[PDB]
Amino acid sequence: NAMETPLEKALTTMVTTFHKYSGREGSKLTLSRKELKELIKKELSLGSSIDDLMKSLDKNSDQEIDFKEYSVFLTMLSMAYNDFFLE
Amino acid sequence: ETPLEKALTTMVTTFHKYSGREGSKLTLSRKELKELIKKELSLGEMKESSIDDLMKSLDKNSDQEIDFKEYSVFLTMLSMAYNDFFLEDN
Ligand SMILES: [Ca+2]
Ligand SMILES: [Ca+2]
Ligand SMILES: [Ca+2]
Ligand SMILES: [Ca+2]
Ligand SMILES: [Ca+2]
Ligand SMILES: [Ca+2]
Ligand SMILES: [Ca+2]
Repeated sequence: NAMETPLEKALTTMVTTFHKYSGREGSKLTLSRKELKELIKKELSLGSSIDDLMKSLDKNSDQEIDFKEYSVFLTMLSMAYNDFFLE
Repeated sequence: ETPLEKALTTMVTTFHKYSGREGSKLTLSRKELKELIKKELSLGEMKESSIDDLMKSLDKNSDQEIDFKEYSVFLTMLSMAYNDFFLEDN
C-alpha cells in the first residue's frame, strides 16, 4: 500500500519481520531462541549474550518471545540510536 | 540497511522531526504530538478531547512533554493494532 506514511510502513515492517521468523518452528506466534537469533543474524547488525537477551525479554518465563516481548526488544534498539541522535 | 533497520531509524527521526520545533528539542509538546499524529498517520483526525486524553496517558511524569520513552508506548499501541490486523489477515 503505497499510500501508507513512512511511519506506517515502518511499523508494518516491524510486525511482518516478527512473523517471518516466528513461524519456522514451534508456535508461529512466538520466537524460540533459535528463531530470535536468526532474525537478529539476518535483519540486524549485531555481529552467551543472546541467552541473556533472551531472558530479559521473556517476562512470562515461557521460553518463547511473543509479539509484546519482541516490541520491547525493538524499543531497546531504537533507544540506543535515540540516545545519541545527532541532527 | 535492512528494512527492519530502516524502520527503527524511522521511529527515531520521525520523533525528532517534531520534537525539535519548540521547547526542549528532545520532547514533544502537546502541539508537537498533535502535529506528528496529523501528518505522519493516515486520516482519523484526532479531536482536542482525544489529544488531551492521550497526552495525559503518555505523560507519566506530568511535565506536559512526551519524551522518547513515553512516545514509545504510543508506537507500541500502533504496532499492537497492526499486529492484530495481520493476525486476522493471516
Ligand atoms: Ca516459532
Ligand atoms: Ca515469553
Ligand atoms: Ca520483553
Ligand atoms: Ca519540543
Ligand atoms: Ca509518517
Ligand atoms: Ca513527560
Ligand atoms: Ca512511559
